[PDB]
Amino acid sequence: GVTVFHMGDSKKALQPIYDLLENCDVPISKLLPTHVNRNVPLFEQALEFARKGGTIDITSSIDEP
Amino acid sequence: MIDYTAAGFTLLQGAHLYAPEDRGICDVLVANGKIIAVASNIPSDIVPNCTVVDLSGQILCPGFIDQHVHLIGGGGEAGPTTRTPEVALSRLTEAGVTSVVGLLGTDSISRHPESLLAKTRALNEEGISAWMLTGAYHVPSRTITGSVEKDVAIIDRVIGVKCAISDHRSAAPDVYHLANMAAESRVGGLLGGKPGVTVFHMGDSKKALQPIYDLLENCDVPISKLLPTHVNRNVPLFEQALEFARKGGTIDITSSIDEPVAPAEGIARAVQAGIPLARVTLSSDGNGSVAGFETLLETVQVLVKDYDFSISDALRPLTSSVAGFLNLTGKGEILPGNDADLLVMTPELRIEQVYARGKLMVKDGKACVKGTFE
Amino acid sequence: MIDYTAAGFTLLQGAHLYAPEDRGICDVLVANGKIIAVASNIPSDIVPNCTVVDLSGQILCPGFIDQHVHLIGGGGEAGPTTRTPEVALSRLTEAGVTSVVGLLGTDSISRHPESLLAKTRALNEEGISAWMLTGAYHVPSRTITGSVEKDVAIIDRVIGVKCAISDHRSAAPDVYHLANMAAESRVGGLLGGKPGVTVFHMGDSKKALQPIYDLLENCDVPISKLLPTHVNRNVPLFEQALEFARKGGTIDITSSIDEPVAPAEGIARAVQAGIPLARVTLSSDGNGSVAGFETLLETVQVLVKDYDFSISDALRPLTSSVAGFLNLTGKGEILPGNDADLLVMTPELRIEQVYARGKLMVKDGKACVKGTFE
Amino acid sequence: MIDYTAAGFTLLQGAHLYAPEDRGICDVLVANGKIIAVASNIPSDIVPNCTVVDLSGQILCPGFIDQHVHLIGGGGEAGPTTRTPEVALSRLTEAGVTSVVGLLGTDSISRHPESLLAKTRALNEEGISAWMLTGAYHVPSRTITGSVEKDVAIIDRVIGVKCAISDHRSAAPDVYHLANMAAESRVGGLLGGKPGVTVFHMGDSKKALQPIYDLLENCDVPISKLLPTHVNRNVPLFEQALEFARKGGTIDITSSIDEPVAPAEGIARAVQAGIPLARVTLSSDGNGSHIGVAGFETLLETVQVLVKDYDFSISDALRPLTSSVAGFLNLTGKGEILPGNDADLLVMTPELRIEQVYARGKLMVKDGKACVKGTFE
Repeated sequence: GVTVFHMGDSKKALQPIYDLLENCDVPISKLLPTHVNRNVPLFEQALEFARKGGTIDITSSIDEP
Repeated sequence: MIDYTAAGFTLLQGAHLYAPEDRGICDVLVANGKIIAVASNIPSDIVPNCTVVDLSGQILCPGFIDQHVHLIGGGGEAGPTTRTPEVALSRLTEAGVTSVVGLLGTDSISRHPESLLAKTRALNEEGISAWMLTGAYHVPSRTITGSVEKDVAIIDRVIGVKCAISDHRSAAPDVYHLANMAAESRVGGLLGGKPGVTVFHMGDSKKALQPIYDLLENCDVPISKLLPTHVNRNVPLFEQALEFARKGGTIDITSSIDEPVAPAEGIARAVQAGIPLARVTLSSDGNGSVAGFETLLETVQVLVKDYDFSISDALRPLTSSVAGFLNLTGKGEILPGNDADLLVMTPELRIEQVYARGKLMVKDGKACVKGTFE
Repeated sequence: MIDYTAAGFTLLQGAHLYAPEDRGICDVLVANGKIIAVASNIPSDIVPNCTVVDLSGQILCPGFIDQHVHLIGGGGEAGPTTRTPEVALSRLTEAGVTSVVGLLGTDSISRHPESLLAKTRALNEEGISAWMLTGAYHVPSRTITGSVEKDVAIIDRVIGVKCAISDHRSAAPDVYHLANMAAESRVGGLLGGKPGVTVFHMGDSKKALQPIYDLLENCDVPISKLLPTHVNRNVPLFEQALEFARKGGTIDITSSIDEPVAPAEGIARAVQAGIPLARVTLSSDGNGSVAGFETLLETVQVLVKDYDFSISDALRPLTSSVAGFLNLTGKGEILPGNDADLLVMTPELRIEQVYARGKLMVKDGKACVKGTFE
Repeated sequence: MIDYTAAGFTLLQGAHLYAPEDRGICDVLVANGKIIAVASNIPSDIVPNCTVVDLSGQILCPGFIDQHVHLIGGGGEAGPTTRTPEVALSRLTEAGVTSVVGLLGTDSISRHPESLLAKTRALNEEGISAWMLTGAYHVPSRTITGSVEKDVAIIDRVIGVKCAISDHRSAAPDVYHLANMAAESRVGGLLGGKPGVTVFHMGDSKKALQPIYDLLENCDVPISKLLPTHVNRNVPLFEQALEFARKGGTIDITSSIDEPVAPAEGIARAVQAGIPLARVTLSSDGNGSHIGVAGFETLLETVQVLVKDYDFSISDALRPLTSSVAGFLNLTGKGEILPGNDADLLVMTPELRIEQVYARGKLMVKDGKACVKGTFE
């Protein structure tokens, strides 16, 4: 019963997710952001997310940045 | 014969010169405390009474510039017994420090700017280069002349103001008082030809750099003036400091903190993050806590040893980077015109000799010039 | 023979000692105002000139520490006629108070900190232990030296600052002024080896503790420094105080208020709420209103009688809890080293004798040592 | 067994006591930093865990009270480089000093009253007893609370005020600002239970003590509250100093100055002039001012020379450093080794060289070397 988010390049990065956690009680262990390594600040935030309990998903098909 | 020793001519020859940018085996001619020549193989007789010194097989780099030292003492956070003593000249010159920026910490009741100013001037007379930051953790700042802007402006040794945020020992400053403070430091600096920076002592609050960002909104002080320190005190905050450095700001890492982010580990992660070393400096926060200055040279060594930084790149956060942030004209770099602040090291980076404005401070790794009462 | 009475040796033997933690029939050897021994059955000749006293069948516990007393007087909220008089030494020692924290209330125009400081010192000379809080309901605070931080720091008897919020007699303080005030008290405390607390007089506003929460956001002062009082003045507020105590903060209940939440009823509800008694203290707000100190001993009695608290647990909010909150080293607990502040009670908890720093204050339930002009 | 170590019982026995009054082979029982018994032959078992220390063949006397020490440092008269460092605990104790009064000097621009206070308290927590004089050379006085009267009244460790007169580094005060200054220290002293004394730094002006006599003419501060210092810095000032003591004043000689009147010679000339030793104090002027920072040795060296080259009794040589000082500054429980007083005693040899030092019951000097030191020494 997980939710997998396709991360884009918007500056807001993981913001939509944190807002969600504020607006309901879905455990953070069910949200999965993907393509986290598609841009540095999103990957930075990705690390912070994992720190709060989330599990991040990196995609091998992307080599930079 | 005629007497030319007034010029105090000294020639440092045959050393592997790092200025910090790796040059080769270069020679450095010094006169009147100034580096008047830098070109490989200089005549040992080019100038008259020249104290020629053989540095063959040794390293020669710029002396360290430490911008975080409680010169007149600090501490006191646990009663009057915990008030640390003032800093000894030899202590600095032995750690390879030739230029230093004094400041006050938490205690601004038994520690006053007039004393720091005095200690700063006493240091300059004794041989090294010293400046000071006005204020303390406290905001609004307890100044010398009545306003931060006036201090930075007319007190010759003040280059900016200090303060403390996101800490449990602050004065609980609000964005306006904070912004105003920085603006005064900035304006003052222009009027005094000072960098006019604002150094923020970082605490362990969750808020971290939020006040520094909040400040950017409410004023127009260039981000190149806001310097946070102790960013390596907690990882969550360090991470933000990096993001802050990625935006054009500079970050100061204290070599007196070894966890959760060690000094080297700090300078290292920044590079990996893709931050020009230009925006990264290393401070000791010496005589704080009682903190020492050994960790400055140790952070260089470990950087070249444990991590894979080069001698030149390792030195930067302790020289040119610092010099370029405070606009300390003529320092942190070995070129004709700049000050003869030099460090003779072994290939293993162990300070042997130290030169400050021409004068010899450390002879056999032990200062041979000391403060009046050491 | 040789003279040893200089040591003023006194031995309290055969009493049911509560320190407050229920020990058995323990003996307590006192010397030079200090408890130098606590172990059942001590020799009546162990030390030379020893005033041996038979307390068989009596209770022995630490004297009360009352942290809310308008020592030099208070009131005045209805003209100059309503200005209450200063506190009498015998009044305190008879209610079983051996350590007290003075403070000012609403009137800070005809009542000054210099006077309180003076009264505090006069009390210490007379036999008991006294400290004081700087400021008053008014914010920013009217201090002695110019700043709260400086007062708490260098005035030897100031342990923190007071103020008033969510009340119709405040100065309508805003979060910044409030936060700054507490931060100064906190920093000052560290510099002076004082608890550096901030005691908030609670009013009957709907806002209740909201300002104290608002403060936590805007600064980093530990929640262990914010002490609200009179939390039992209205139920809605009391409920919040409990939630506040559940978060690590301490709450002060005034024994001078009997509704809607009586003192005992207050200390009781806290336990039910699951709050370690450690975070609960009981103050009198004596000489306020004219309030008296009888209600302190009455809150203990009623707690052991009407409610089902034990003698030991009942005493805590009036001793160890208080002592541990202000860090009053050597008080609120009977152990070797601590001060000989003692209370001899009947099994029914009716103070018979009182000892303050060794000296005997109350003999037959009536003080035998009084202030200079009683 | 029951634990009585809290009392910190200690039995100093066998020594030849000087309290400073010549006693004989007397004993001294300490408990909780206080002297609780003084009498010959005290039984070693008299109290529980009593740390009995045999001072057989030793001299036991009261600890030194140094009322002129630049605790936070001084100097600076030849530039910021000449600013001396803070005094180290051990430097004092090893000199016999158990009680000290701090003051400021020429420099009150880079030296502050709040710094002297904090330090004065560091030393207190570290084991000895320290007090301080508000103000400095400069008059009016740069103070803590805004008024000299207020400092001497409400700041616990302040016991009076300092100032300089007849010196080329003075602030050039007039009899008015000088008299008002001494009056406030007097009143404030009364209010706070402090000596409320005024200590004058004597210079080399020919006028010598003139400013003082003028003050007595312009107000009613008792002459027993005025204390001229460095009186032995030039002969005619020392001459006048003697006349001053004759009219009731108490003079203060500084051991750190050897000419043109030595410390020992000064205390001796005083006696010869008929001044009671009670009105003669000796201070060190420690840590003020190669350029060299002044030390605390000359103090003991005065007691020694007094007994060895002048005929003063051991008991008499001690007075101007013990009973005399405590008396002038109303230092309760000090300068006297009698029951009730504090355990500030020094253990010496019959040659008057310190061996042990006790401050409020703790051992500061175990073998002529400090076993207790400042937190960063």
